[PDB]
Amino acid sequence: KTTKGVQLLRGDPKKAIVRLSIPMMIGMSVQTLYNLADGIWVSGLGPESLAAVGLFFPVFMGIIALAAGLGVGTSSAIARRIGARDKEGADNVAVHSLILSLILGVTITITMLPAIDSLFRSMGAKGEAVELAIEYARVLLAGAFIIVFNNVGNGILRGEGDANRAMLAMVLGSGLNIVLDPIFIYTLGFGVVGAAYATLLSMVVTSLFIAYWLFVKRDTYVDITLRDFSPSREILKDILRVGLPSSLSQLSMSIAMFFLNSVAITAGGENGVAVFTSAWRITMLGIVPILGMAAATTSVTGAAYGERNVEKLETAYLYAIKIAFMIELAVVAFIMLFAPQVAYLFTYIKGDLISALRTLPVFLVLTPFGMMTSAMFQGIGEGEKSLILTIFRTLVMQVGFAYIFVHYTTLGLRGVWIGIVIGNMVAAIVGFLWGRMRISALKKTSAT
Repeated sequence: KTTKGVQLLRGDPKKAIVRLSIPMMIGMSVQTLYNLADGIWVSGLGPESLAAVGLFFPVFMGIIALAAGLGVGTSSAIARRIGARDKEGADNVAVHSLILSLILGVTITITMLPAIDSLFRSMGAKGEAVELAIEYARVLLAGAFIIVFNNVGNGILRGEGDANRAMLAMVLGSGLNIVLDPIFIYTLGFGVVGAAYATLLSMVVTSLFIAYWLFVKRDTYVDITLRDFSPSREILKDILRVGLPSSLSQLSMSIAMFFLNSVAITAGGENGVAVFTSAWRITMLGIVPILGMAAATTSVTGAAYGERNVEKLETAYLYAIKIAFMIELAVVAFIMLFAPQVAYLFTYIKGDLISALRTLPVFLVLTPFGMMTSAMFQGIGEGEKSLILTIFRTLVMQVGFAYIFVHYTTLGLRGVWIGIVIGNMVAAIVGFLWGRMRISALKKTSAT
């Protein structure tokens, strides 16, 4: 008893990684565009309304981080079981994750709703700015469960190679919102709150497609039942050992971003911040083609770990590095060459931005070596290693090397670029060296 997705995981790893890359990426990224579309749609109401939608953005990404954290812990745990032919173990991870989604989502709602007012005022919102932002935040915080269920049900689909279905449901919600937004905001006059209800409604639609697949159609590989449900401490530890370190990695990067922005103010000021902001978003676009491949790699290395197949696993992740490396060489060449054209497009602080695009994106050619190693760590079930590596990349060597450059050096805001490049390049080398050690150990365990 199998499916098209299950055969994919148990088949050639290269075929699986390449086939999964696109839907993996899209099915895990379109969610980010809710806040973007809501903000653009309400801008016709004035800069006040645009600012209210955007104040919620880091709160919103934090919830995604936790939802998506549980998602990968779930997906990577199912993938291993399918590779292991542990049918009952996979059915069990899926039910455990669904109960966790209800617990985590509701806990988020009842913890944020009373806290959201104090949180906004700490950012700097005062008076009416808090009021309009809260009108928006209140709707979505009370739908936090929906966001978590979507990311976990999809983690179940991606756990068995069914990325297309996970991608579909997300795309339908993300697109409905673009159409729904102006109807609620303007045609019905619900304003900023209208944008929030349009986002909440679109997310529910995503829920209903996923729920139909899991609970009504049930054409999935795994079976979802509460019949003879016995809670498993060993299953919790398997999910959480990837999921929680995944959320914390996301936290570590946000903290890193905060300290890095502080240095770019010091250098600095509003101008250095505008430049750092523009350059960092471009360089992040340059990683976009590589994100999905690192997500497939986790599912594929996972299936090979469950099969106890150490060659299939090694072949899978080394191949992902290989493909990712060739792609990033083109990306940085594109940025190196066409920098003044790209600088112009994103400033349509110009010459300072050109100088930043010819420095910053250079670490991208080493990124895959540390990124795919980290994805492999998650595949074997060892998220804490990916977490450690992440902290080392961001809180120690990224922040630490930029602070010294700007406080002990003459480079100015440029020291922030150099510190990030060096910080990222060194970590990729250490991580990749670490992954090789981990590989050699797995080859010995498998022999003995």
